[PDB]
Amino acid sequence: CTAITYVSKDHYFGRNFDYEISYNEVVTITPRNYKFSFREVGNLDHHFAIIGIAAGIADYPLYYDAINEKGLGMAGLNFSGYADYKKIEEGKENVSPFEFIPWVLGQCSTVDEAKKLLKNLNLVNINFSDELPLSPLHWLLADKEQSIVVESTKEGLRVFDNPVGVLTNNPTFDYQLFNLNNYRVLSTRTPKNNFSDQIELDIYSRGMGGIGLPGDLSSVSRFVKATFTKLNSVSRSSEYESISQFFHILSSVEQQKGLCDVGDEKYEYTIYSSCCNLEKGIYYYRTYDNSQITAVDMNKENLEKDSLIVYPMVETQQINYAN
Amino acid sequence: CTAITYVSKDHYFGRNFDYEISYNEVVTITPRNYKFSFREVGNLDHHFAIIGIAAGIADYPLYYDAINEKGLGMAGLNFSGYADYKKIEEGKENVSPFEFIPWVLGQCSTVDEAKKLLKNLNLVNINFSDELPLSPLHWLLADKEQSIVVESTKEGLRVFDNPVGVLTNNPTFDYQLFNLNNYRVLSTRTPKNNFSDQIELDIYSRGMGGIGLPGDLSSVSRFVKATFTKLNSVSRSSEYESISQFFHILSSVEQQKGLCDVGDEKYEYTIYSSCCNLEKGIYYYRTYDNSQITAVDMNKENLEKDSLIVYPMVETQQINYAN
Amino acid sequence: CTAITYVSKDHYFGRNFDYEISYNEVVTITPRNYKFSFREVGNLDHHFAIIGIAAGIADYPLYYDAINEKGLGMAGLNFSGYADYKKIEEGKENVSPFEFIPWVLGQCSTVDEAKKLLKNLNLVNINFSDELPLSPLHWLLADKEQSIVVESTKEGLRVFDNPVGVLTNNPTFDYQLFNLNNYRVLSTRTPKNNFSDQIELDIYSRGMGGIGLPGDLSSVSRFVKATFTKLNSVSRSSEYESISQFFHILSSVEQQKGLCDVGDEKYEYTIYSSCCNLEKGIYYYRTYDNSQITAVDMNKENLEKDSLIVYPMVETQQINYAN
Amino acid sequence: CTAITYVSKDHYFGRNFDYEISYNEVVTITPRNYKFSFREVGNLDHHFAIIGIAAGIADYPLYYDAINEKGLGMAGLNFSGYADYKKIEEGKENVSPFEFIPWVLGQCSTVDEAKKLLKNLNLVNINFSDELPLSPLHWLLADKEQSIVVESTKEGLRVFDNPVGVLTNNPTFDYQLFNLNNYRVLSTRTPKNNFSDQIELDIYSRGMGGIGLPGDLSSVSRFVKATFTKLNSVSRSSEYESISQFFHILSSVEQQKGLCDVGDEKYEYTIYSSCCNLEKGIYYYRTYDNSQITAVDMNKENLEKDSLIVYPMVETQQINYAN
Repeated sequence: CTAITYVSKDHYFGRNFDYEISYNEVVTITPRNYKFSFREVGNLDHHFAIIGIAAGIADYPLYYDAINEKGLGMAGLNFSGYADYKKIEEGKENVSPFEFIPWVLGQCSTVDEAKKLLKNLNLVNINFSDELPLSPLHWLLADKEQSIVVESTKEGLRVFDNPVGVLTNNPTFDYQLFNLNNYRVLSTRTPKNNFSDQIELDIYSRGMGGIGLPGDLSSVSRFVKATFTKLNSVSRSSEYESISQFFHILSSVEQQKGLCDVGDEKYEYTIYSSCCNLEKGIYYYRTYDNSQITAVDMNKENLEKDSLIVYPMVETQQINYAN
Repeated sequence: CTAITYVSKDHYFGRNFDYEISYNEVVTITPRNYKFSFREVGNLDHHFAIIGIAAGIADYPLYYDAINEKGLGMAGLNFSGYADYKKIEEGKENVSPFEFIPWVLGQCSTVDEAKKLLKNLNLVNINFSDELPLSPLHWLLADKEQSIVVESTKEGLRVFDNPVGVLTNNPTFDYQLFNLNNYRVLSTRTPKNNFSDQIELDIYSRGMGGIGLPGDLSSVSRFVKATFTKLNSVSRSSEYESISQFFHILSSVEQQKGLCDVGDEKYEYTIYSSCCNLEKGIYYYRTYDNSQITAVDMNKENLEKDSLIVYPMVETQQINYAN
Repeated sequence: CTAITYVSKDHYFGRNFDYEISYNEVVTITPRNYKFSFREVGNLDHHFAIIGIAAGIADYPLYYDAINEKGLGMAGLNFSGYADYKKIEEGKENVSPFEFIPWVLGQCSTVDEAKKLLKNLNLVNINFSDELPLSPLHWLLADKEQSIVVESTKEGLRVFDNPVGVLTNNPTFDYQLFNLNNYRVLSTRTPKNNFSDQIELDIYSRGMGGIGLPGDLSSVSRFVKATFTKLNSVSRSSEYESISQFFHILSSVEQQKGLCDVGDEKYEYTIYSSCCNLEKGIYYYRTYDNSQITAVDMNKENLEKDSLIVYPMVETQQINYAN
Repeated sequence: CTAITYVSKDHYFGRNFDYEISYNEVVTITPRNYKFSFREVGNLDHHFAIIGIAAGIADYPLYYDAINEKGLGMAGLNFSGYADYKKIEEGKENVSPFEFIPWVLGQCSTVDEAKKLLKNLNLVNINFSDELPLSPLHWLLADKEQSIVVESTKEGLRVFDNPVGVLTNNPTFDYQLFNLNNYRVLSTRTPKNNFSDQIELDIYSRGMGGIGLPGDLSSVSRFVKATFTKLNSVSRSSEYESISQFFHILSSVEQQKGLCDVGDEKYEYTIYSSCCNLEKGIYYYRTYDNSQITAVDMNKENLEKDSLIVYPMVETQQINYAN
């Protein structure tokens, strides 16, 4: 999994969802008056509207990622073997990971508001049902000003400021940030010959400033490549050019089918990529077998409704036959 | 630039066209009776029909890459500082690099036929009575059985069998193949802990078998990454799943705008990606700011015409607004 | 700096001391009745004898590394920006870093004993003198059974089991161990072609299993290279062969003069390398300009003395002129 | 195998000899009137004196490397699968690879003189005996002005100017030089943060400018590391400081025993390292288990003799017991 933020006049938030198999992912808009019931904290009968992509092997919006109508986004990413969820703890806001995106996005308009809410959070090991046990996750949250990372591990709950607006999978975020220090010399420009002033070395290709950038599909390597690609990206400050660049950033760390054999005949691959415009409440996505970008605009729905609005994803290639 | 072949059930051929600017690329179908005139070899008044992307700035089809109606494809890729074109030589077939795609694809139905035609080729330093735009190039050719690489350098003309169906930019192809030896251990599966049997090392991420794969945008790194990605790709044999995988393979080595700063506020980036179905005569492409796949089928045109059939490329983002 | 352990029938402990300036280093044997006075904990009037290399100032043994007569070793290595020393704390054993090697090695015969002593250590920010402020350091300790690492940072005092018997400089030891996970595939044997079963890749050199091993002189890269080299070393279980292999392991991560420019035309380089036999109480060393190994055997001295026994180091190249 | 040149005030030439076993290497001085008999070219009854290390399995001086009394040096390095020796060719100087060092060093005082002699060379496939078939080799030659590389492959005989004064094993020398282009950015100084101006990246270690330098024991990685370590080396002009730096350079690419398992409980490892002073006719060496430098000075022998002067190598550890 890879989640990023990117700004090009509007603030975009989105992710590659990387997994072995596709479980009826759908675009779900949760309107303001869809009541959220929580297992161990108070209910939210009226809250901010949310749009995201959800699993939807249930009626409840089981989001993988989403944004709300105020421009706060949140994404859960795989954190296998590092995630640690806790016993109910008296005096904390005991929230299950499956409730966590609704809990935050329902009531917070900004990352700063989320940080205050996270001060008393305890992420509890309460399954949605015995049918649907918890995934091991960590989270990226982002608004139009900043992003943070939330990690609940055996050591406890940590909330990090994210200076690069990227998250992937394991290990913990402090390690991910640290490892970037090893890549300081990488450049978008022609590297100087520091190797020796006594010999001529030839620039036989463009792009040589990036040599050392890792290209494998592992978590830490994707973190470095996404970060370098994100921070050095350029694009016009127009919607279509901006989201194009965003999906190019996510493409740079997508996982092609066949390359990550997880055993059986199974491969981890990038099932979908999303790009959310935080200002405009638009969720864009592409899927592995549909390269055309599809847009769902939360503001075209009636956000005072009580009922989930669910759209299927376009998963087959939409080709322009030009003749 | 990156060109590849990939077989599912059909045989596909195509490329990333990487450059600093998009300037009037078009899809040009050259019908059978559009006369090809050549400066130093005999004319081809009647020939195989061809479909490709060309530089729209000439009245003649100046192809970057193309396929013919018999399933033979050819692509010219940048080879700056390596390409060497020659004086007219008595007894050779003297063909300019700008004539070379029409020369081959006009009259050859297979790669084996092209090898025979290439036996007395001399690639000559001509554009008639002026000095030289002539781009420094080398070529990938491919049919439904095989691919080869054609390089004219200061050492002479070499035609290589291509065991991996990939080409990029500099250096020479024997070096590109040789360099693959350094990557033999890379795997799609979980790597064994060979480092030491005395310590426990954790598989904290999927994809770790690929560690060592280079992820910078230089020519040799893109050759390695495209090759590893192509050879380990998997897809269903359906047209749509096949071309999807094809464009994924090309995406793995695309150049995102901003990452290769060539000076003057310019960047080398992937202006378009093509995928051609050799069996069906269909040219598919995506452009940097249009993620939707566009298809142009040569067999829908009148191939007995005398005149070029030219389609502009769709270069603005084609979004499916689903609500 | 790099410190290691290595076993080849005897248990060896030692280090490269890497720095831009020598502080007049000597071999110092501290006998059993040289009284150790401590600033904030009880004195050790009678203790285990110790041999090591110390900064040559003739009033207290300021050890860089040392071993005692019971086979326990300890080394201080640079930890700049990471080391944090503390205020005096009531209820702790408040020991200055300059006292720390005498404190441990004076009274502990094993690493397990040192772990018990460290349980209530607080490493306090008390200078030897105003003329010689504390260095930022961390420590490796090793006996004939195991090794540990001791790190006092802004988060607190941590004592790690060291499963590889290696330490270098920054960052913290948990990151150093974790990073080894990225190197699991590295092998001393011929790597298999996992890259693709469809092409032939040639083993054109020996040693190709190690591709990926980093060769720069930075802390993390030396940690990885030293660890791989140490764990995969072989040697006869005879003294001369064993210590030869030891010095080969240290040579693999030594810093050549000219390669680490630290600014004022000063260079960080490996001033000396040591190898101590824990069973025999022998301190062997080589120096940057003296490749011959020199041996100082603590057991040849009178260990009941009151006074430091100091040997100057052999620093000039000792050549065998054979004709 | 690795051979280098290095200049301080004197010009030095030497090599690591890397192989699976040590069997009777000796230092052999060939005096001026030891007759060299050649299989297919004229004899050299009187020639320059030569000192080097040879295989001590024949009466004939089978040199691995050597220098002559005029300051020309030559080394044969393993080139397995690349070396190609030829049939006897009329009108060439047909010289066997076992004769080649004597042939050159016997009659040439400079590299320019060797280039002239090599114009008509044909390296022929004539074994020393059927018991001892030819090794696949290539050669480095060096005088007090320059060095060159000699490679006889299936493509023919090539003589390259060597701008870096380094050679290892496979592949061909043009590739080795080319590959150095990939390392241009490596520096002995602190690298700038070019990765992104928007984030702070910490220089947590010295020596970070070398990151990317390969540290495995394979031929191409050793070439790069040796070249970087040689060109950026510094030392005082004294003989002893000069040869120490030289042996430090060679140490940086030595092969530790255990790390290159070639099967059968055998390892490729650095059996000896040499350093020759070209001006003074002194052959210095160290062996895997003898870290002390040993020196054999050709000018202390009677160079008018007829007979080989042979010194066994010191191969057991020479320790200075200071106590």
